[PDB]
Amino acid sequence: EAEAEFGACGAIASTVPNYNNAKLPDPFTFANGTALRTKADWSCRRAEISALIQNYEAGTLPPKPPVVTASFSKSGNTGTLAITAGLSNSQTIKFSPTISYPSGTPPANGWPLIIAYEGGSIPIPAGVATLTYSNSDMAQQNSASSRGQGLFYQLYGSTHSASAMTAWVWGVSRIIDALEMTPTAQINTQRIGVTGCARDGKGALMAGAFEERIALTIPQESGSGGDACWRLSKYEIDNGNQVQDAVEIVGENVWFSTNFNNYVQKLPTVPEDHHLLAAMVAPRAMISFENTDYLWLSPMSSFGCMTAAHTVWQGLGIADSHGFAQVGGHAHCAWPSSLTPQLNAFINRFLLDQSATTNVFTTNNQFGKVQWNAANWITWTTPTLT
Ligand SMILES: *[C@@H]1O[C@H](CO)[C@@H](O)[C@H](O)[C@H]1NC(C)=O
Repeated sequence: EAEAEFGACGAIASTVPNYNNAKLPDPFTFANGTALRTKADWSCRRAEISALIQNYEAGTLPPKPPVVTASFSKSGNTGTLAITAGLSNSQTIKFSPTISYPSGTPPANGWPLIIAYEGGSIPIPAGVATLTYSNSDMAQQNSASSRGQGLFYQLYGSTHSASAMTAWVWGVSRIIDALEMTPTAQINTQRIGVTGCARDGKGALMAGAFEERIALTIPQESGSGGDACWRLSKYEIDNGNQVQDAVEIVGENVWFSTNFNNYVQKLPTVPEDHHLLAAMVAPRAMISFENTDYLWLSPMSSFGCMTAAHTVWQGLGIADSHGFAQVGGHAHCAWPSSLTPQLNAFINRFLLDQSATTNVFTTNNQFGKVQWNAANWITWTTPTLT
């Protein structure tokens, strides 16, 4: 409705005041009760999900500011991309991520690139450039004490509602803006991925969800607030698994907006969960990786959440663009070589243009004191969007 005022997607909802659902919110019904039927409908539903997530847990994601400039220099195989961002009131900030390049002549369209939060914790293949993004400089994340601290808040104000992770997304968007105006950086901006581990894996999922120029999203052991769902983690903690949950996470750090504090004890009233956050990546590609050795990561919750998110890619006819691999037997953020073929399949297909198959959806089912029962959490039947 109201397309004449708001555009093709109408008056998408940012709140659902009467919502109360203990199970996972239905991806395929808009807030107004209209069922999704076409692939085009997904674009609008994703925009509504973005608004809902910003309202309930992420805070406001600002658009591109009026000033974004960049200069580039290189020494050896390391480039420095010096970025300036500024508002209409003259306020500016600056940040200078670095890029590690493969040696020699690049492909005709430039190097594919992975934006790695704090360097990431995945092995990046030799033909892919790595941009090291200091997300912690953009928004600090030491503890609750970090609220409103970081470069983002030196531009927008320390009381701006963006969570630290939303501020990090904004920084990624400025990085891509900078790359698109800097041909001497020799990056194929159509082949950009994002990755991070642990808290930075929560961040990488947010970046891929909200920044549609990211071709491949790779969250690694992101846990609660990442590829786990709030509702499923509450079920886990109530049944004796020592998981991180919504109640604890908002007191531990600043990864979510202060408004989320009003909902952490009332999760059924939140008209989204992280299966919808992950689904915002669709129709682009994502594979996330989890580790069952650490109950803190909420293992069942990640498998259930990603199974629910997967229905969106299934409904869009592109199930193999979304992967999930969950194993045990290795230290947190150590990369197990057993998962390298799955990681490389996604990188090879979606960043390197190879004909790799990407059907990866596996778990060991080692969930501790709970089990995953899909019928207890997923109530919708996946439509074939036209
Ligand atoms: C329901 O909301 C969606 C998203 O704003 C919109 O595309 C759709 O047209 C709405 N339905 C009606 C009947 O207006």
